[PDB]
Amino acid sequence: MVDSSRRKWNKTGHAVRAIGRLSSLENVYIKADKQKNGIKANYHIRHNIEDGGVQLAYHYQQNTPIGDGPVLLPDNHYLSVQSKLSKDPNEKRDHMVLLEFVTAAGITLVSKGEELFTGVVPILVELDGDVNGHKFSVSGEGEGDATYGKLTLKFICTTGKLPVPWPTLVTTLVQCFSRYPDHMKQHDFFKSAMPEGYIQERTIFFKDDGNYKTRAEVKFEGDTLVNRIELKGIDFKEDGNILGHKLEYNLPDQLTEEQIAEFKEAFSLFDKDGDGTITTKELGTVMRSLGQNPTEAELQDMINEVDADGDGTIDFPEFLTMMARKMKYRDTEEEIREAFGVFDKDGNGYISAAELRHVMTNLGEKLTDEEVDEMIREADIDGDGQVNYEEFVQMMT
Ligand SMILES: [Ca+2]
Ligand SMILES: [Ca+2]
Ligand SMILES: [Ca+2]
Ligand SMILES: [Ca+2]
Ligand code: NA
Repeated sequence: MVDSSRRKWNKTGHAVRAIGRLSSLENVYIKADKQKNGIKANYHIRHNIEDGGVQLAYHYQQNTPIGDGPVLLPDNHYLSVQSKLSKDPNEKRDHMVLLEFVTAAGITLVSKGEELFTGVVPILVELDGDVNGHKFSVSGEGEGDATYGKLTLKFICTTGKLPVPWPTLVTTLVQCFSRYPDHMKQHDFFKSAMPEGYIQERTIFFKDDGNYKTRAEVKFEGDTLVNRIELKGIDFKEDGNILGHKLEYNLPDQLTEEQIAEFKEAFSLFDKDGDGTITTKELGTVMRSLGQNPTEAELQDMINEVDADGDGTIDFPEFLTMMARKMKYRDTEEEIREAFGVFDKDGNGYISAAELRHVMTNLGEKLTDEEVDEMIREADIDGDGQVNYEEFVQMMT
C-alpha cells in the first residue's frame, strides 16, 4: 500500500532527476585556443554545505606551453573526474589526502611527451595563497599513473591552519595524469607539452562570495612532475561558506544496496526493451512523455555527457555512475525548481493529484485514483491535498 506508493514515487523522482543530470554540464570541457597555442577549459564544482544546500564554484581556465616545442591542440572534449578526500589518522597537521581518477571522453568512436607517463610518476605540489589578506602555504606529495588516470596526493598546510576549506583547493592542487583512450590520444595537450610543461591559469567564482585567481607551472624537474602555484582570493565574506568553513569535507564513500536498487528501477523506466542500455530513441520517448520534445542532436549530446565508452548509448553502469554522483553532490534551488516544474504543469507552485496523475500515466504507470491520493499523502506536510516546493525537496531526498 504505502510501500507501492513510496516505490512508484522513487522511480518517477529518479527518472526526473536523471533527465536533470542529462541536461546539465558537469564535466571539464576543453577547447583548443589557437591564439595562445594552448587550451581553455570551463566547468563548475559543487561543494556540499554542512546542514544545507550546495556551493557552486565556476571555473574558467587557460593552459599555455612553457616551451617552444609543438603541442597537440585538441578537438572539443571533456574530462570526467572522480575525487575522494580523506584524513591521515596519524597526521597532527592541517592536511588533506586526495585521490583522483581522471579520464577523457566526449568524442564518439601519441605525442613524444606521453612517453614520460608510461609508469608511476612522483609528484610534488607547492602552493602559496592569499585570501582576503589571509596568507598560507601548502606542500603536497604523491604519485600519478596516467595508464589508469590515477593520482594520490597528501597535502600539508605548512603555515598553521588553512583559512579556507580544503575542498576549495582540490582543483588548484596535474591534468597531465588524465587517461586518454586510444582513439583520443591526439587530443592530449597536457602530456604533449611535457617535459618543458605548461602554465595553468584559473579564475574561480564561488557564487554569492569571492573568487580565486590562480597561476601554476606544471613541468618535470628531473623525474618529478611538479605543480608550483600562486593563489590570490578577493571579495570573500568573513562569515560566508569559504572563510566561515561551512563546507563538508567528504561524502560517505558508501551508497546503500537499497539506493542502487532504486537507481536500477529508474534505469528500467528508460530501458524499455530490457537490453541494458539506453538509446536516443528510449531517452526521447521518456522526455516526450514528460512534456519535453528534444531534437535528435540534443538527445545525442545528452547521452554524450555521460557516455564513458563513447558507444552512443547510456549503458547500465554509466547510468549507475551518473546517479551515484547526482545523489552525492547536491542540486541548486534553480535545478530543484526545474524538476518541480515537470510535475507542476500549471506553474502555480503546487503539485495537485491531477498533475501527478498526469505525469505518472504519461510515463506509463498503471495506478488507481486511490494510489494517486496515497502518494500525495506521503509527501503532504501541511495537509492541503497538494505538494509545494519545500514538500517536493523532502520527497526528493
Ligand atoms: Ca534499451
Ligand atoms: Ca555508453
Ligand atoms: Ca500546479
Ligand atoms: Ca501540501
Ligand atoms: Na549574491
